[PDB]
Parts: sequence; C-alpha cells; structure tokens
Amino acid sequence: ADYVLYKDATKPVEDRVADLLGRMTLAEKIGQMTQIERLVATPDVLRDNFIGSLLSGGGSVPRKGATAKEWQDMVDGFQKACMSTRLGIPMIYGIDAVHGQNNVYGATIFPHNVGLGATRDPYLVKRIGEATALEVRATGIQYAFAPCIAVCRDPRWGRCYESYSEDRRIVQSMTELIPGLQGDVPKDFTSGMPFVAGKNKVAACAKHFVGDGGTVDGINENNTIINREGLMNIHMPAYKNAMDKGVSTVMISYSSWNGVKMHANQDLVTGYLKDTLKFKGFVISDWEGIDRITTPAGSDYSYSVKASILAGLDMIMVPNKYQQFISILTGHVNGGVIPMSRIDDAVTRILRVKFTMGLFENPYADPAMAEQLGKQEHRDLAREAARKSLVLLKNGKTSTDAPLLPLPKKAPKILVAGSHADNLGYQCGGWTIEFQGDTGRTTVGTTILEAVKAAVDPSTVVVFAENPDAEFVKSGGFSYAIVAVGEHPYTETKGDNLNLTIPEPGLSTVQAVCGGVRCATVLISGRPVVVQPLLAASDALVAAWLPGSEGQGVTDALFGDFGFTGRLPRTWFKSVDQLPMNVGDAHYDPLFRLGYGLTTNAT
Ligand SMILES: OC[C@H]1O[C@@H](S[C@@H]2[C@@H](O)[C@H](O)O[C@H](CO)[C@H]2O)[C@H](O)[C@@H](O)[C@@H]1O
Repeated sequence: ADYVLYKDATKPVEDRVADLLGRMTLAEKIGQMTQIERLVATPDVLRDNFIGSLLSGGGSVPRKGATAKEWQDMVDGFQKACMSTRLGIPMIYGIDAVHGQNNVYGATIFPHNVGLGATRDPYLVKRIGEATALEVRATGIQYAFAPCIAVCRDPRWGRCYESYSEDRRIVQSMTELIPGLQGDVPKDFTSGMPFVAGKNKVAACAKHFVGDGGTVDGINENNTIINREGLMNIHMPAYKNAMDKGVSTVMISYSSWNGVKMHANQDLVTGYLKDTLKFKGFVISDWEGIDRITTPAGSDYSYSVKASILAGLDMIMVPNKYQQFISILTGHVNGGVIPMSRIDDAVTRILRVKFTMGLFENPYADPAMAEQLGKQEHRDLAREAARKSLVLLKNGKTSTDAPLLPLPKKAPKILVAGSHADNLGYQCGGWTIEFQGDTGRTTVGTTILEAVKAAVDPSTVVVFAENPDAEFVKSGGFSYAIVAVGEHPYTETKGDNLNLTIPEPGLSTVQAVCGGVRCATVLISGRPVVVQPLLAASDALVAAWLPGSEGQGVTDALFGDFGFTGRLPRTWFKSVDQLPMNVGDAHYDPLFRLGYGLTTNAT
C-alpha cells in the first residue's frame, strides 16, 4: 500500500537516487550538500535543516577516553535525528582515519604514509585499509577522509609525512588503500563509479585534488608553481588509479593551480575530474575551503558559495556556520544564480554514494563491531608495517667494522636513551588523538623502551635514561645502546621547523651515548631531516619515520627477528639549500638517493 521505491533495497541504485531526488524540496536538497561538525550538531539542527553529513575534525571527540560504544552511541543519536525527517535520509559521518582510526582512544595507530611508501608493499597497505575500515566501523563511522595521495615535492611541507612518496608511481601503487577501506570493486566495474561493499567497509576519499604536494618551500600556503604536466604527469595520475578502484569521494585542495583556487576551479573539478575521468561519486570541500577562495578568507561568503558550487563541488564541509551556508545557497538558487541542475547533480552524487554503500539499509552502528577497535590482529599488522617501513641508513662506521645490527637479545646490561625512546605521542606524530598529535601515553601502544624490555632475554638488564651525560654512559657497563630522537608532532601550519633540524636535546644525546658505547640511533621523523651529524656519531642509524602505536615493529628489526627491507621513499638531501630536490632533478645531488636502504638478514 505505502511502497516508496527509494526505500526498496532490491531496486537499482540509480533508480533509488532518481526516485528520492524527485521527491525532495530545495531545503532537503541543500541539506544533503551540507556537512557540519558534531560540535554544532543537535537533533533539532539535523532534522530542521535536513543535514546530509557530520564530521569530527581533528580532536573532535565525545570525551577524552571515549570507548567504541560511546562513539557508536554519539553517531547513532545523530542518525536517529536524521532518520526522523520527512524523507528519512541517513547522514554519513566522516573522520580523518588517516593512519588507523587515529582520533579514538585505544585505536591501532599505523605508520604514517611516508613510512608506508618505504615498505614498497601495496598489499600491506591494502590490508591496513581493511583493518582501518573495521576500526572506523567499530566507532559507528562510515566514511574516512583517506587516502591522501599528495605527491609531496618538498619535505619542508608540514604534511609531507602524509604523502607516500615524492615519486608518483609509488603513490599510485599505494592507492590500494582504497579497496582495503571500501572493498574490491566488481569484475566489470566502470572506472569513476563509487563503490563500498557494505557495512564492514567505509567510504574513502582521495585527497586533496589536485597538486597539494606541489612547490613552493616546502609546499604549504601555495599554489603549485608547476604547469600542465607537471600536473598530468606528477600530481594527477594517482587520481586515475583512484577512479579505477571506485573511490567514493574526492576532497578538494586549499591550493591553487595556475593561479586558480582549486575550490573555484571549474575546469579541473567539472571539466577534468567529473567530465574526463567520469567521476560519479561526490566532491567535498576541505574545512572552510570555500571561505578561503577569497582574501582574507571569509570576506565574501556569498561569492565563496557561488564559486565553489558552480565549480562543481557537491558537499561543503562548512563546518560550523551552517545557517549562513544554507541561507546563502538557498538565496542563490531562488535568484537563478545557481541552477537547479547543479543542485540536482550534487544531490544525485551524494545519494549515489549513500545508496551504493548500503547506508539506507544499515544506517546505525553495529554493536558487535565495537571490539574491532584496537584488536590485537590489527596491532600485529601495524607491527609488521612499522618493521617494514624502517630504512637502515648505516650499520657500521667503517667497512672493517662488525655490523652492529642485529643486536643480541642477551647481554648483561644495555642502555635505552633519548627523548623518543619512551614517548608514544612522538612515535605516532600528528593526526593522533588530536589533530596536532601530542606527547606521552595518549593511547594504548608500546614505546621503543617497552618493546626492548619485551624482546630481550630475562637476564638482560635494561636501563633507561632520557638524556644521559657522557660519564653516565661510560661508567654504566653497557654492551650497547639504542638511542631514539627526532621530530615532535606537527602539521602544515604548526610546529613545522623549515630548517629541518631535529630539536635538542637530540643530537647532544646521540653524541653522549655513542661517544661511550656502540649505539643504534633510531630517528623518528615525518621526512628526511639534516642527518650528517647523527650519522657521524652513530654506529648504526635507522630512519623509522612515524611508526605508530606498535613500537615492537622497531625492535623486531633491531634484534634480528626480521631483516631490514625498507627503502627510502624520498630523496635524502645533503642540505636544505638544495630543496626542492626530487628524483629526476637536473642537479640531483642527494646524501642518499630515493630507493636507498641497507639490509640485514633475520638472526
Ligand atoms: O579534518 C577535516 C579536514 O581538515 C583540513 S585541515 C583544517 C585547517 O585547515 C583549519 O584551519 O583548521 C581545522 C581544525 O581542525 C583543520 O581541520 C584538512 O586539510 C583535511 O585533510 C581534513 O580531512
């Protein structure tokens, strides 16, 4: 009697989309296009404004320490409001699950993308995508703002750790995260269509379109000083591979191409991504991306709305001032400035993702999935990934020396030292707990010190000293030392030291330690950093990047349970005065070339 085609799960997605679109008011349409922060959401807001999507920005959590069920209850409360509208269109909830479900207490934290590039293992990255989707679904969230497929062309960029590599081929290969997060696409799949397999997978997001990784100094306020190819060659290809793997959404960059803000760039968003690549999912803004079309940002929000929607963006991450957005856009459509065809295209795309992913069939969280969060099998995977990410840069001071690594697990006494030896926040880096990352024990995990204590023979005495002086080392009777130092957590605009030198004490600790006993230096960083003084001091040196919560991945290689296999995914500069300097540069003069890495064999 009361049949409604869009609510019929047996019907084809396109039919469901069209049936629903055809019923919607303009307010219902513009609501779909609006994404708001949970911090501004209430049930009445969500219902009254027919809101399409919610997000947690970095650090936007229901409480410090919240359990998976607490996250599920939050998301469900929001969903129940949305399902109570006239049409009952479920909202999609997005979050930066960029190295695991990293805003959430107790989530597995995977290595950041630069370390994953070092692994040269696209199947590992697929499996990480699979584990990440389960952990995101543990918390009731259906949508992850990953992968970042930036090709970072200058390591001074404060997001360079979110790029798999300066080499776009490695970036292309690591687009295998997408079918991990979303499921593998059907055999006969059409490139550009969105895909999510169902309730145990999440929608993905290739970001930030396009050229976010491009120069100038290093990348980071910009711009892309490059030209067409440049584009087509360096910054664009991985978006094609994302289309081939059915990425559901694409997020637009704050940056500009050829002097046109990407958030206003009709030629690339509509002409290229939609009309040439045949992208059929939805295009989302970045956070206040549209505001930033103007200078200063936010100084003509009317124009920001007009320019971004006519450029072809589908959903706007407002994320706070929803009233202004909805009002202005309504005014533009009522005025004829933005045609209903454009609104209908936006809403078609949003609904196509939602129907395709099963959201109308499973709008609510699965309580049985809660135990996926921090699940030990996922931690085992993260440990594998961290170990594979490590690049051995030095293993002996001279060609006559015994290799230091692998270290013996049995020794009378050993020293673990350095600012980064017992600091889980530093080992995870940015985008962890959140947004900027943080220091100390911010989540469940294993520091380098705890990993050493868990590895060594019971007879081995392990002594920790954060910053020991030279005498302490010389008098301790140590067999060897593991010293861990490096970068503090950061991002694009915060904590990003463009001299690329590690904070002190870091070098001074390595010098004090290595001056007294054979040492293995573990460098924790988002990128290559000035290294020669650390190399000169150290017997062995390992670039561990930002390995995440599973510090036993580091000890697994240090003590020879597995061999070192990681290879540099970036060029290691001799000097910052060289930069930018990437593989293929005219004057390519690296300290270590892209692909460099020493190996060991398992003991
Ligand atoms: O968290 C959602 C999106 O956020 C922006 S970064 C943004 C920053 O530009 C703004 O000034 O402040 C916000 C505070 O969290 C940041 O999210 C990021 O650029 C995206 O990668 C991300 O997915």
